[PDB]
Amino acid sequence: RFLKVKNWETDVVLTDTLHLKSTLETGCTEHICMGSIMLPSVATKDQLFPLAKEFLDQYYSSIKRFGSKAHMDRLEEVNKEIESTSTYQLKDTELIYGAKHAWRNASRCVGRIQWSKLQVFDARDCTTAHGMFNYICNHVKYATNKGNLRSAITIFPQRTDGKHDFRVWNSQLIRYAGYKQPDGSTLGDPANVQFTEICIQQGWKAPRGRFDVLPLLLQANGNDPELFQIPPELVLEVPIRHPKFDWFKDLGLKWYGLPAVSNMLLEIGGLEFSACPFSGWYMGTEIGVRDYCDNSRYNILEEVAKKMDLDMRKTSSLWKDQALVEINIAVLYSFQSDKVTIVDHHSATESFIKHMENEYRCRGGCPADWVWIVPPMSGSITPVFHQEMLNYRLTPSFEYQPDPWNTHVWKG
Amino acid sequence: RFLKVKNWETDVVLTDTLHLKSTLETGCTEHICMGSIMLPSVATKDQLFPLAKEFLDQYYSSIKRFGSKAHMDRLEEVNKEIESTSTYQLKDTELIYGAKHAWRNASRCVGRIQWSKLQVFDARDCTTAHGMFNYICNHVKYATNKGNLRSAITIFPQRTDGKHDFRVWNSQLIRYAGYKQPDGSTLGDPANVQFTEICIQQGWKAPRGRFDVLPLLLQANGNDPELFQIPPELVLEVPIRHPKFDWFKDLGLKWYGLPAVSNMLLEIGGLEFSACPFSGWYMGTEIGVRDYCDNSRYNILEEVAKKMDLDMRKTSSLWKDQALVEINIAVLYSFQSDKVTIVDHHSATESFIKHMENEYRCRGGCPADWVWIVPPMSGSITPVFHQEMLNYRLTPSFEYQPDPWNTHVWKG
Ligand code: HEM
Ligand code: HEM
Ligand SMILES: Cc1cc(N)nc2cc(-c3ccc(CN)cc3O)c(F)cc12
Ligand SMILES: Cc1cc(N)nc2cc(-c3ccc(CN)cc3O)c(F)cc12
Ligand SMILES: C[C@H](O)[C@H](O)[C@H]1CNc2nc(N)[nH]c(=O)c2N1
Ligand SMILES: C[C@H](O)[C@H](O)[C@H]1CNc2nc(N)[nH]c(=O)c2N1
Ligand SMILES: [Zn+2]
Repeated sequence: RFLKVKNWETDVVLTDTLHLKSTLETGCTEHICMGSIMLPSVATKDQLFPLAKEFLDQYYSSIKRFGSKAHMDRLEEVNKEIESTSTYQLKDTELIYGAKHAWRNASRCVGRIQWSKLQVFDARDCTTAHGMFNYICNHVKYATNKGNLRSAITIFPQRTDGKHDFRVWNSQLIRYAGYKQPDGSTLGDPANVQFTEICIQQGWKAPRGRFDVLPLLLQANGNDPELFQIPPELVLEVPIRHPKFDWFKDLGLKWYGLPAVSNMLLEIGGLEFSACPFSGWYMGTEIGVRDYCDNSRYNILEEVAKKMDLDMRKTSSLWKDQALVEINIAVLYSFQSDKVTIVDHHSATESFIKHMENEYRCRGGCPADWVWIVPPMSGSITPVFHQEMLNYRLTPSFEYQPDPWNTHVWKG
Repeated sequence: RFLKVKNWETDVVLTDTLHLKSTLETGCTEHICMGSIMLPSVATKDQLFPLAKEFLDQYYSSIKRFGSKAHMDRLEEVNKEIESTSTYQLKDTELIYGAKHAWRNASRCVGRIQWSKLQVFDARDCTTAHGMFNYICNHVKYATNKGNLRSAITIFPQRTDGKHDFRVWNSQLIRYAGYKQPDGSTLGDPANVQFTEICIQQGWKAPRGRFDVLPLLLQANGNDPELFQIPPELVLEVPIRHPKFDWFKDLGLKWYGLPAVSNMLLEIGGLEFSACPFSGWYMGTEIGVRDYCDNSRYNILEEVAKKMDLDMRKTSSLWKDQALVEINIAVLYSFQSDKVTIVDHHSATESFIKHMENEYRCRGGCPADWVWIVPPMSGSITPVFHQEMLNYRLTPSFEYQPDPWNTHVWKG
């Protein structure tokens, strides 16, 4: 009822009572743990008021006005609108709070120390794909800030019936294209091969190369989605060089500066915002470890080992590890030498322990997913490897949602 | 009821029904996941027969003689002895099966592909600490095999009342001593500083240096424990050199060849073997990452960075990662160049995926702890990082148990 999490590198103990406020299910049971499952798993007017009530109760209990006059009137105000319209609308202030807390509660996010410095763009007045394009361009511009990156989210109209959903079909506003070849192999980013072919299917003219920035596929009010090309002046790219190995430029790699996920659902007081792209800045390992070295991604460990004069015969020469560190030194150096915001996994994971300490004190806990918080390289030399973490689902929250092309009743 | 685990680097799917046989609790609930908690948490004659029955039912269902003549008579035989003595004794064959399956079910073990090749030493006729010493010496000798290491376990008499417990007080048969200094800092292994001082308290004469092999503290039949020094000819050590950096010998490091954990409890058909040291061989990262580079262990990343000509000012130079790979190339090379069995974390984690495939087919599942299976360096370039894993508690099993000095009613 008052659970303890320990750090085993520092012997520091924190006490979690925030998990008592938790509401949703985790997938684990008393007899099975599913903490390594990647994705474990239309609303009515009945379930909607407890969700509004619960949300409004914590919003007013956060501006030091819990149960007060304005809280009880807002409670009644929302109840009235949920009777009237079987839904309701959030105040601008409630939308900013909810969004910030969906990030605050993202247990898989190592970057949450910044959760309160989040710029919320209210795009709930949007109606067309072009409007979405415009809103997304201002999001990208703003969040990029000429390389001094700034956290932001853009919130398109909430789901209503379910057939009039706003969706960004891209998993991220800025992704490189992936193209399969005659010999089967993949140019560009293999992760996006399916989406890259959907864009061609909708009329995209592919410059079938490596780091081709994909177009946006924006669906408005449940209408069929439409392609828009982000002006390349808004797409900030960092070419990757090493601070020792001058052959590293010959590798000819680069990555975009702005990680901006667009395929997730924002949940606030029972309301579902099916299109809510949010962006921060990269932790280096996302690019250099996962993007560049996953077998099913850019898979460059082959070449980087070669040009380093590496023992590639034996598995036990650790040529894979050795090339992996060099790649991440290079990504970090390249981003910093261009004044493009980036964080290394030591600084990011120390920041998170520090953030974890703040939440357990002023909030009673911090939902955290160890499987996702520990970086994908050098796990145990970072402080989070040794940090016991309680995972649990608080709301407001970001939730996974299916790709739109599996669910969208087409017509055109 | 028939849960699916996915690999996301290979898209391979397996179906787990073995978890249905699971019995014990995990610590997780429907509303909280505790998969990153390190340690989540006298018997009677009532609970003992379901446990015997369940065990015997799976033992005879494994020699293709389930429910047959000899099974029903053994069932009755054990029932009779549990009425008579309120406990029972395992057959030699049942002890070997149970031990092998406690390993097979160790969800935190990446080395389980070898689970059936386990040499079981029956030491249930032991009565004195000297006998335990003798048994442990033969275990170490046998398992070391002049560097061609072999898996083994030695099983001392099962718990009876609880005040007559056999215990090895060492957490591992072979550990280096840790000594605190006048200036507070630690010579040797900081993990063992408390145990090293207990040995001095019991009369150990410390050669207060670095890699001093600790003595054995053996408790027999609940009597106060007694010190014995393993003959150094039985303690096989590998001095660590690099296959490039000749200053690596100047580091003057070495590690023992034989990982042999002795502080855990083996549970077989409700019987509790409080002293059951088991040994395999090292996966390289246990030594080079955790033993050598944990902050609260040997903590050598300082020196290894130095002698490499490394940028140690900035955190983001990844000097910690770069020195970490070199250390693990060296440990692997040093062990292999001495024909001492060792496995690198790429070969070990590939073997485990292969093992995972075997268990899901011929057994319906493989309980696995992702938090512990993924190696502590280069997580995502190993196949297990991308492997969803179901964790659940099967029996027979190895369980954690408190250190004896917190629980043992002394007298001498
Ligand atoms: C400020 C800089 C940020 C950093 C350094 C950061 C870092 C990370 C990393 C490394 C992950 C793991 C994802 C992966 O491995 O692919 C992650 C996940 C996540 N982040 Fe953060 N992030 C940042 C900003 C944000 C913002 C601004 C939001 C929302 C407003 C956010 C919400 C999330 C969510 C919801 C997830 C997990 C979603 C899932 O289940 O996959 N993050 N973050
Ligand atoms: C054959 C070579 C073996 C290898 C390469 C291996 C590898 C490993 C590794 C890397 C761990 C993680 C422990 C840590 O990180 O400190 C582990 C845990 C474990 N191993 Fe294996 N092991 C081997 C043999 C065995 C044997 C022979 C047994 C038992 C008969 C065994 C039972 C266990 C158990 C019970 C744990 C986890 C205990 C806990 O909860 O901490 N292993 N193994
Ligand atoms: C906001 C933010 C910043 C950052 N620096 N990185 C992120 C990474 C993700 C992510 C990507 C892909 C997948 C699935 N492979 C899961 C994720 O959580 C995300 F949603 C948001 C991120
Ligand atoms: C049998 C075997 C082989 C190996 N190569 N390594 C092991 C490591 C451990 C271990 C050590 C310490 C701790 C706690 N820090 C937990 C463990 O599981 C173990 F029990 C058995 C091992
Ligand atoms: C199977 C496993 O759950 C899956 O590979 C997860 C593991 N942890 C991760 N952690 C992060 N940060 N990002 C990921 O994509 C993953 N993938
Ligand atoms: C807090 C966390 O549970 C703890 O550090 C665990 C993480 N995973 C581990 N994995 C292995 N193999 N060995 C360990 O000691 C640990 N420690
Ligand atoms: Zn769990």
